[PDB]
Amino acid sequence: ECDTINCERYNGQVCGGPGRGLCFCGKCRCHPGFEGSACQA
Repeated sequence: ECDTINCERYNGQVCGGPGRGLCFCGKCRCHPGFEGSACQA
């Protein structure tokens, strides 16, 4: 909705689950200490 991009799913959720990282306007605002394919690791 904000950009020509959309939540990056790491497995079965989206962005390594919001608990670790949230997907957003063409991005994903994760917390310090996360990476993975999105924000799971």
